[PDB]
Amino acid sequence: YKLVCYYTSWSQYREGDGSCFPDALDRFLCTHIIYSFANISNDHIDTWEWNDVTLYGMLNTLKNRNPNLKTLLSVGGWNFGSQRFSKIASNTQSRRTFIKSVPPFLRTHGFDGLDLAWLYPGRRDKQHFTTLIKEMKAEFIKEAQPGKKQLLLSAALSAGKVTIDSSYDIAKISQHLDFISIMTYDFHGAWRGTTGHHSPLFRGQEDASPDRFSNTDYAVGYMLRLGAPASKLVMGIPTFGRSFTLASSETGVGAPISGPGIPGRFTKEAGTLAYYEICDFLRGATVHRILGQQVPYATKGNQWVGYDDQESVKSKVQYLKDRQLAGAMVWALDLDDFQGSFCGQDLRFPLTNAIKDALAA
Amino acid sequence: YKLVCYYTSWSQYREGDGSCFPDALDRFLCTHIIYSFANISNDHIDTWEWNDVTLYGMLNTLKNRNPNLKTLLSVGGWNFGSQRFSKIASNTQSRRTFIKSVPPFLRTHGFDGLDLAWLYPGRRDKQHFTTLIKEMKAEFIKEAGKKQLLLSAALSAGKVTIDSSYDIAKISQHLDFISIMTYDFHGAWRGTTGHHSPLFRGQEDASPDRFSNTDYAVGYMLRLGAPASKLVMGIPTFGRSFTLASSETGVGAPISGPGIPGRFTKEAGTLAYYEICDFLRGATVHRILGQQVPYATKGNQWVGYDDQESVKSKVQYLKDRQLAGAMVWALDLDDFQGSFCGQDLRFPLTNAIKDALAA
Amino acid sequence: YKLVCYYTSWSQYREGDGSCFPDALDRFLCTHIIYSFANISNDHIDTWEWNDVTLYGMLNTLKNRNPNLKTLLSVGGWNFGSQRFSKIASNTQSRRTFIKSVPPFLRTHGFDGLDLAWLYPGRRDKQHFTTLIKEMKAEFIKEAKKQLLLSAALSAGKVTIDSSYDIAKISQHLDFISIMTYDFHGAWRGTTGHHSPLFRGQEDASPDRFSNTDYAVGYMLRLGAPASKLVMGIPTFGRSFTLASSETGVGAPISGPGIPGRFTKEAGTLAYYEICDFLRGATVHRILGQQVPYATKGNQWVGYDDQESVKSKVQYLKDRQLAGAMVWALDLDDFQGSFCGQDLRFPLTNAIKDALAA
Amino acid sequence: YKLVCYYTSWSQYREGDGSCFPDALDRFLCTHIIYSFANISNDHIDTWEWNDVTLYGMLNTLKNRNPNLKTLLSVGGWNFGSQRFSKIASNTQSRRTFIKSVPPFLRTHGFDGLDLAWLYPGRRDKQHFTTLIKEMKAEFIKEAQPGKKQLLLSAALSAGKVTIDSSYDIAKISQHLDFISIMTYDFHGAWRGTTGHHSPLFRGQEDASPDRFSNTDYAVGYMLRLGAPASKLVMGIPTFGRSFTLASSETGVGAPISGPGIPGRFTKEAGTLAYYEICDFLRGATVHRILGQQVPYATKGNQWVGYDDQESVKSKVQYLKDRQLAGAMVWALDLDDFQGSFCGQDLRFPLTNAIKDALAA
Ligand SMILES: *[C@@H]1O[C@H](CO)[C@@H](O[C@@H]2O[C@H](CO)[C@@H](O)[C@H](O)[C@H]2NC(C)=O)[C@H](O)[C@H]1NC(C)=O
Ligand SMILES: *[C@@H]1O[C@H](CO)[C@@H](O[C@@H]2O[C@H](CO)[C@@H](O)[C@H](O)[C@H]2NC(C)=O)[C@H](O)[C@H]1NC(C)=O
Ligand SMILES: *[C@@H]1O[C@H](CO)[C@@H](O[C@@H]2O[C@H](CO)[C@@H](O)[C@H](O)[C@H]2NC(C)=O)[C@H](O)[C@H]1NC(C)=O
Ligand SMILES: *[C@@H]1O[C@H](CO)[C@@H](O[C@@H]2O[C@H](CO)[C@@H](O)[C@H](O)[C@H]2NC(C)=O)[C@H](O)[C@H]1NC(C)=O
Repeated sequence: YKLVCYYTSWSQYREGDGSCFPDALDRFLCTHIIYSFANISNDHIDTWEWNDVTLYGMLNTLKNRNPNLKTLLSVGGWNFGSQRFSKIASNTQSRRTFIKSVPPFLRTHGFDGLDLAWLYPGRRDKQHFTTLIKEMKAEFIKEAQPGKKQLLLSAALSAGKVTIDSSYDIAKISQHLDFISIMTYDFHGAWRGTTGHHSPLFRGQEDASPDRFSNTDYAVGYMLRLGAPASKLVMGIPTFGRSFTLASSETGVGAPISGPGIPGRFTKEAGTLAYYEICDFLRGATVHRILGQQVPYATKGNQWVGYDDQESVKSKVQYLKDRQLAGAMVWALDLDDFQGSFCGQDLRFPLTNAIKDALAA
Repeated sequence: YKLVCYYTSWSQYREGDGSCFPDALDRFLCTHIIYSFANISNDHIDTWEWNDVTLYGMLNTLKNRNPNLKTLLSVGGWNFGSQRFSKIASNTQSRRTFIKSVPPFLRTHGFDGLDLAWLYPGRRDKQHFTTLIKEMKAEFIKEAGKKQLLLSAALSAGKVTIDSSYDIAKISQHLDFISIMTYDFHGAWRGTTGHHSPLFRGQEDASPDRFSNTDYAVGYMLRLGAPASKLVMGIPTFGRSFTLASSETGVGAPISGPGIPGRFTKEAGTLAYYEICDFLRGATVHRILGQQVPYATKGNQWVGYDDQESVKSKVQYLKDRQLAGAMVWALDLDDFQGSFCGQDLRFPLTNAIKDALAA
Repeated sequence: YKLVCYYTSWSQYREGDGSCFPDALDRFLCTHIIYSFANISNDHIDTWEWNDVTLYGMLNTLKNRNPNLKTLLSVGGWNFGSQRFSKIASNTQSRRTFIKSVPPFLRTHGFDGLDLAWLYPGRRDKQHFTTLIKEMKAEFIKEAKKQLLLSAALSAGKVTIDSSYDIAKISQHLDFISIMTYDFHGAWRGTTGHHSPLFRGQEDASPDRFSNTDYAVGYMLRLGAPASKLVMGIPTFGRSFTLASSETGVGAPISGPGIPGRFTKEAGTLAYYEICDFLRGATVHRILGQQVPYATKGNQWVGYDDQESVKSKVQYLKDRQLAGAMVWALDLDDFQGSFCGQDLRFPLTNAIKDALAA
Repeated sequence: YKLVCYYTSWSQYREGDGSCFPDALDRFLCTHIIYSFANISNDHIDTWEWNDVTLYGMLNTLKNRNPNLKTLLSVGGWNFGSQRFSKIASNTQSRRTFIKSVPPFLRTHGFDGLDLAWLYPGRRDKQHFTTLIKEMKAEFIKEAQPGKKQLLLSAALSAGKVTIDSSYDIAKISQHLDFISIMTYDFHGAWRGTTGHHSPLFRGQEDASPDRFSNTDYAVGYMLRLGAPASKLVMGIPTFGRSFTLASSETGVGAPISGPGIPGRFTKEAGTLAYYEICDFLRGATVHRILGQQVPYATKGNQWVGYDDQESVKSKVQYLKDRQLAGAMVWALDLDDFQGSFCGQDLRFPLTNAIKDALAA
């Protein structure tokens, strides 16, 4: 199995113990570490953060003691602009320049491949996305034709049915990608204004959800039916939680909310909490396992958070193994307790290690 | 919460330690114990087993030490005959006679209610079923300075049967409680393994419909108008077994037929919890993701059953839904002797249900 | 069948022939006419427009030639304030004051009932709304001269219904419910879609199965509303968009709301009389599974209702045995009779009236 | 557009004016006529009816005056045995023998192609079905390599979501099939105990529908979403009706029934009526058009029949043209008023002609 883990470069800026640089990562933890994100400027792949070159080096040094470890650079991301990516992919020239720029940039900076993170192509971009992937793969084959280790090509795809139907021609792109990381988290499955877990394994209570597809199981089954080979599908597992501010004494799934949860001390984004911030939150909280969904939520005062713990990530791994998938993808290393100090057991990357352990069991 | 438990009169005939008589039951276990089954001959409610009157007494004796414990007799069952029950229900005369014969027969033998177990009304019987229930409740009402006789019904949890034969919104007005039989589901693809009592659907592309599970049935009855306060969720103490046809042993694996009969229950395809505890020695147990229930497999045998862990999840579910309580099928299929499941505790599953309801 | 029709007071301000006053309304057209909207000040129902009293007068004057015509006053509206209405209804004292204030105000001004238009109660207001309606009806029974009528305009949106209304309870006390089956979010984000389809139609051409008239009516019926108390909303206006490409079908990309109408001046909306003008040189397409039309011309697209579609909607409500139809709104139909090419006033409302009687 | 029409060889046996042989067919009516069904014996495609060779000849004679008309032979059918077809398709040797036997049988008998009508592959047959289709197409390509007109390969597929999910890998088989005829009819079995139209265009009144997928629109949309190109999808339109015996004075959609309708004089099958039988039934009956489903039903006394008429097949064609599908498929020519004498208009094939005209408009 593959254990693909994302490292986000903006996590270096979090205050104090929240600051995460590549040298804080365990070189033997993942099979593939993906650095996010690279920019596309003047149609050439390029760095994003001022010190990306330094951080690329910190990341690639992990391979010194672990030859098996592969690294990839992810281009795009949420702050890129779906519109701007679209412009680059639809223009014959821009697309060629972009593709031509990638292999030298990866060889020059020590990466083993590229991860495409166009988040997300819209209706009107389905064929351009397919074309971009086919051409990018063709370039990697050409670059390596004279005996080199061929560069890997992956893509982070939405797990949302609406986006999959409008933007991806799954059977076609699957033939060219080395693997697909399906982003099975950040689901918007709760009725507007109510609590709901953002990464349930299954739909759960039948009459309590807006739809049948805002869950991991549905998304995975859908992509498999559309033609993604199980051997190329890597299932996303989050290390973060999605939070809400409760509007009443009700605390179950579907309880009324007044908005996103209070921002965490380190991540500072209303509605999200890193696993290490959740560990702090859990002191004084009550944890409840959602019966039909195989995942927990915790609640304390007027706050409620749906997240994943060691027990739930092991269940998600059991699921992906039962389905013979390629492995797990983790978003993200800097959101797991990478310091090993917040979740009272003195062990770094508790969630990611739980996933690694389950894949090996 | 109500903890409604069924006792089956034909369990007495079971070999050795399998034999179960009402005196072997724990008087403080359930809130309601239901005796199954009564017959209908010449349109009058009548005993089924030769020694039925003897068993009725053993059962009600349990009430001497427990003031609160309640008992009911269940008329119908799988061997009664839907064909027969229909004729009795449809026919105006036969219906009045039957109804009339009920209160007396109960009082005499000392029961506190009637449980209708018509399995199951056909499409042409939906109205007859509603009338029978309304009129039966009527006769119970026109009788008190005593305690009013309770009226309950055991209903299919199967969507097709519910749609074709029950007028839920109407019959629920008159029933004191509905016991939904959320087990013995036939949700697996034909010729394959599947759990007969999953709490949820589980993997979406691994079953034909999303209807064959406890959650769907409970939600559908609440959707059809059944008040939560009158709904008691069925939890089985038995497992449903199969004979595997290949090396595959997961959910959905091919089968050649029902599992080998249990040493005591001797019914291919079914195993009492105490027989499962024996089967578990040397077996591999897997908890089904999303369904919240276990299956065990050993050699060419495979069985989907309920254990302390799963009945507790089922109780947690019913309490979150604010249902009336739990129904157990059946006391005689739990480890009532207390000596088969290595703990040396009688009624391990029913007790687990009792403790979870109180939790 | 009831034919409940809204008249909006702000329509008096529209320019030229768009100006609409109660005295422009045909007194035999509707069975009930609701005046929108009244305010609530210092916890007492009160007037909104500076000339409301004069307008109340013109309305009720319609009852002279037609004795069986009823009129109601709607309180609330979109400009009222969901939070405000909440403050009033969730405080025992304010609630009592408001309810007490209602009967006399209605009697004094010639109204036969009150229409509650709290748009809309939030999740924390479901019980409060039920209590407000129950106590308001009790006051009406107590005060009864013909008992005053109490109706309510309810959202047709599943989420709002689930969060805001205890349908079984409030429907026992209301004389009728007008379900607002229009202004649905009938389109995938950033694309065209009809705002008032009768059925869902092509399943992949609309975001969900709830945003249509049929779903909302079946839902309210399932939740306990007696069919005999449910009045189905039919719009006489259209919802428009500005196209972003050469595609013009349902689901085509848009860049924003449609160009405002000359008279209604509201981006994204068009009165039927404005649409009749728009139709000259336009192409009309009947949406197959939705039983309603859209028209397109140049970079504009509008989903609306016409005589054929309002007649299908009436056929549907009659088949469902509903209490009747609600029309929003008289001032948006061609009340002048001059814009649609056949010198006949209220073409749409008259089409509904004819369908109800047929 | 394509107008694919089925001729069933058992219709020759119907009493009197119901007997239909290929020489009663209009050579200019359809673009493709499919003869149903051929057998597979000793693993070789073979005839089924005693006089099939004669009837093949009558059918192909129709191309004499119409060079554009194509004919295909359908193998399988309801009386074949899905398990028998499965044994053939799963065994390597049996499969090869069958595939090898097809081109020579088609050339010898004057057919332009083969229609696969395995009704239906089981859960364990999905991959075997894909392989059968791929190898068959490969044999057709090989047979024509030396410059011949390549033989056509089509498949009649279930429109039932449950069957599609268990039996077909849509994305893959649609790559090798020249066209797919989706059997969008026979959606409301009498087992449900209520009246329901068997071929509605849309779901319609939501609370009157058993589910979301038993309608033409869902099945078409679903196959498109699963990867079948619109240009290879031919939508089935029935010329027959599905009938029921009413159990009460209620006659609308969802009314209680006691079972299938009384058999027609010529088709002699409870629950089905050919369009020419429906025309006789309509005298004295009341026709109701189902608002949200765009199709009619007729009722008279204790009988109720859901069917298609000139107005509804016209709407179905409008629908398929709007979706840019390849065309329409008609089941079946012998069930339309082929004599032209039952529907009081003196014109043959009224329903098939209304479809032809709508496709051309
Ligand atoms: C990523 O690359 C794009 C280049 O396309 C950068 O965007 C430009 O930024 C400059 C400086 O503010 C602007 O003047 C241009 O208008 C931008 N171009 C476009 C087309 O938007 C962007 O700043 C880069 N991001 C980073 C962090 O390097
Ligand atoms: C339940 O009652 C039925 C009917 O009263 C009993 O069935 C009858 O059995 C006798 C034999 O003892 C047959 O001759 C009759 O034909 C049966 N009646 C019919 C027509 O069904 C049945 O035996 C009773 N069950 C018990 C054992 O209590
Ligand atoms: C409806 O009634 C409210 C009173 O609740 C009016 O709002 C008041 O407006 C005045 C000045 O315009 C303010 O000084 C008050 O504070 C407002 N009341 C509050 C606290 O909400 C509103 O203007 C009335 N609407 C109309 C058009 O008459
Ligand atoms: C279609 O071909 C099958 C061959 O498999 C025929 O089935 C055989 O029928 C004979 C009777 O003539 C039986 O003795 C065999 O046992 C059957 N074989 C199998 C494998 O089923 C069938 O008769 C043919 N049908 C027609 C109408 O020609």
